[PDB]
Amino acid sequence: MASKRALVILAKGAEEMETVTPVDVMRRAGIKVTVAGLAGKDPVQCSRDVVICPDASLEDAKKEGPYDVVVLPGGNLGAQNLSESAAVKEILKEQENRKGLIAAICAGPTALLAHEIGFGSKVTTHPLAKDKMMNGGHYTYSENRVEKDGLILTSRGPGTSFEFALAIVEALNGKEVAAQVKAPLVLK
Amino acid sequence: MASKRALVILAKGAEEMETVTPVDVMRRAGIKVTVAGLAGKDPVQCSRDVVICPDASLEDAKKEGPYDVVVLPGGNLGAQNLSESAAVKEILKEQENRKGLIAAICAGPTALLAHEIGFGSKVTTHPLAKDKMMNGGHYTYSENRVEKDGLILTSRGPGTSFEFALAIVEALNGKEVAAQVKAPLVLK
Repeated sequence: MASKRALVILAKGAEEMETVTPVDVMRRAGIKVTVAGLAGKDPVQCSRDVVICPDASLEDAKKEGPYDVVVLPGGNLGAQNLSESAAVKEILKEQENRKGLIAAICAGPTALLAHEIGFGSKVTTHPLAKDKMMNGGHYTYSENRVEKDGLILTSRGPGTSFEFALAIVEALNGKEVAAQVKAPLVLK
Repeated sequence: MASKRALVILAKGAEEMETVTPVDVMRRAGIKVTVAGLAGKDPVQCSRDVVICPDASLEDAKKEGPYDVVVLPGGNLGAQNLSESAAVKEILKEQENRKGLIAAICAGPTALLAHEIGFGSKVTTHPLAKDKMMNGGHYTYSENRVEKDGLILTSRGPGTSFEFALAIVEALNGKEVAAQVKAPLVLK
């Protein structure tokens, strides 16, 4: 069986912890992860000024799908960039149409609202992003640290990144792989 | 009063989560953080293949000190590179001589052993790095998630990175700043 594949969409102003922790944990799980730069191949200046070099442009990575999961990091400005992108809209609608997992953390879920993805689901967000996500009442809000309603998997903040990433691993590779990846991490 | 300053030494094979989370949290605390590349100015390939562009070479950053804290990420190969570096030895011995904080996580503390820093302290490490750290009995081992004995601050693994970074913030900027930085993170 072929390894599962993840697309992580990296925009200027993304929360770097919410990019790096899921990428790292998914690679620990033996998932083939592509960090794709929204704007192109060039390095991306994250919210706290960490600069990450993407594996590929989104323009190129989006031709190499499909992916088992599409991951949207948070950060207020990163999520706003994801929300404004027609390319992101197309990728998310294709993923939803093929019944593939979509995972978003912190402010990231607000890009689901912008692109009309997953309406009628239970979702969580960062507390400060709740009102934006809930505009129109298209989702039902949850305060769970990770929330999964079918193929929409959401989480709250930097401090839920491990839980979020391990939930992706469990969904793709099963509970046993998630448990094995978790143990060396020294999680509380 | 001038802002505190942190030097984060980034080597090939570093654990990217243990680099990014402390950098981000320290910047949230208003610390001026320099991510310095051990090998030079070029991008650094971390343990799980995240590629980070340093702010400066170590060669340049080490002339712009002193720093309030010197931070050593983990990752087995990153820590081995830190342990082999004469430049790292000199920086750590200068920091120790000026009674400045030194903070190391996961395998990172083993570079303290290599450079003969902080002998006679209580330290923790990743469980798998204990035997290396304890060779010769020069430290006393702790299983605390974060351990601080004077100016030597150590921690265990990816899942202790927030605790580690917030301990640095508390040491530099006080408990109230650490508490204020912590709340928006959604930590368990």
